[PDB]
Amino acid sequence: SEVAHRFKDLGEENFKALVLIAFAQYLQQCPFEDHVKLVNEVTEFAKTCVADESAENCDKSLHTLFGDKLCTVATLRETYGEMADCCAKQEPERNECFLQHKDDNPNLPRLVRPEVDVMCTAFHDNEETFLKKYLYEIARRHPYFYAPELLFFAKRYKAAFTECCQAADKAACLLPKLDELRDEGKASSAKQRLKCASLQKFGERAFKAWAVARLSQRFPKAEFAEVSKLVTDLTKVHTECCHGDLLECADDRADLAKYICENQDSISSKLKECCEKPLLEKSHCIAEVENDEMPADLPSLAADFVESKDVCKNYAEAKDVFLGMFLYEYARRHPDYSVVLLLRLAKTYETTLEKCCAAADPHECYAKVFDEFKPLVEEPQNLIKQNCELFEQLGEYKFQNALLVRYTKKVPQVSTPTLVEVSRNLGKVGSKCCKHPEAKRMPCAEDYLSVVLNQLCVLHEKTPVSDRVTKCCTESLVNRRPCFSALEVDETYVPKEFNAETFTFHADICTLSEKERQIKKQTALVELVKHKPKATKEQLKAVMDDFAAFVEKCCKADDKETCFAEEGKKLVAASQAA
Ligand SMILES: CC(=O)C[C@H](c1ccccc1)c1c(O)c2ccccc2oc1=O
Repeated sequence: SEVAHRFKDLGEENFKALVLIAFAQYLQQCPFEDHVKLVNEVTEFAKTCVADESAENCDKSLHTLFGDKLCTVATLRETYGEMADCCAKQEPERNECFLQHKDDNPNLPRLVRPEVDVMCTAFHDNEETFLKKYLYEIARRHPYFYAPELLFFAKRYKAAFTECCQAADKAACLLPKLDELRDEGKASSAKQRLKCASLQKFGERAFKAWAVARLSQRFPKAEFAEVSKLVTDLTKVHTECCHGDLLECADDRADLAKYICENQDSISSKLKECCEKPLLEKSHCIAEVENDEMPADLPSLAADFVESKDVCKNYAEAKDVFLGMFLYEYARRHPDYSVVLLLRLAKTYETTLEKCCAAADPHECYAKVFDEFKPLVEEPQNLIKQNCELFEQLGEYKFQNALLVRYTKKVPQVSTPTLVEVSRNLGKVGSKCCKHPEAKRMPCAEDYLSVVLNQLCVLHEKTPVSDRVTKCCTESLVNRRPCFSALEVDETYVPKEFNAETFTFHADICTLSEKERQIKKQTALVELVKHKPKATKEQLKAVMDDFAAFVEKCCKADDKETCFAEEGKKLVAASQAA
């Protein structure tokens, strides 16, 4: 029995949480209640298997069990139409079906939060149910959220209320901590969505390389044979978490933190503090630990990678191991490089050895390889230096607008919402990274952009409308950012034709938070650029200034919300004029 296996390892609490998440991530639409029922029915069953390891079907594979359980409600196509099909499938892939149907942008209602007075009550009254609801609301909106980590956020979420509800001003003590979590969780999910994408779209060889480079930077003192160990395991964890095998993901994940702490001295010296706390906190700590200092006297790469005359031979013997080693070596001594840049170099090298080793005199051929790294390394550096200057002058809002205009001209087919979400995120890179010394900027900035661009890539893949986005996304993982930077403006895009409804501002917007207004302002700027691609950043500006005037105005006018209706068609007349 497997269900028993995992139960003993995780225990009741976690076993129950992980299975809730899994269910929530599979049927994002179904109501809180139903999941709980199934989770319980499933948990009880487990409790019998522990005793009699051959009872009913305790001999099966988690999936069969998990799958049939969901299929007791999925067959209701009136609720989940395209799902009933999944249930009519077999064992080899009734699962794939489900995986293939997760929605990255669920049509789930915004999640507003009641006054602090209610939350505390509800929290205090019933706790487990309070935290279950949390997990359910997150896991269903983030179908790829790194499960094991979600538990960490939960324990954290719990302590927020547990302490704030006993304050002198709950609202003051909670709100903040809750805000700080909302963000961190959105960050964490993105980082993970990229991981799953790599594995799923590009294969594990690609995920491995990413890991080798990243880990080699974090643990410069670690040895190639050690890192590989770590990378091999790590991959498996994530391979599981992303395929939806949450339990084993959580198990293996723990075993890895166990290992890493045991062999502390062999890996990093900043692991101490991490290995002195609760599992959940230990794991989350290791994953976010600062790179170790760089080993003192280190040979030059050129030594064994360009000058040696046995290069091509070694390449032939174990090309995978060889390149792995090159990456590990170049990474460990370059924490100032973004993981994708390292990966870009690594690919440039491989490509070179390929053409070069089949030459009349390899050495002569691959002797100037580092000469090609120069361009690759400066490209991001300049990009960053540039974009941080602009950011520093315009401020975050203005900077986002800039990127809003810029991207919409790039890929005009893309849906306004996505363009808005993505450009907003892209601009957050300014505040996030620009305040860093060049030494930490590039890793900060360019890796952050691979995460953001991956949203656009996944969001897009749902309803593909621009081959340009498709090309850039599917072509090469490591090169996406460069690929998009390359794009200027779509010369084939046929401008849109105004729609009364699209540019009619009402008073309803006068109740929304400040943020939700800039957003309404931005969603406007996008629709403009789509109607006037060849327009300039000059015209656009003056206009944005105008729309600001409209809101500040009507939102302070006493007429029925009619201004917005009559003046709404009035501004439309002015706009078309420009
Ligand atoms: C978001 C992260 O940086 C997690 C990190 C990682 C690093 C490279 C590729 C994938 C993930 C990470 C883990 O996911 C992990 C899981 C179990 C035990 C130890 C771990 O350590 C870690 O650094």
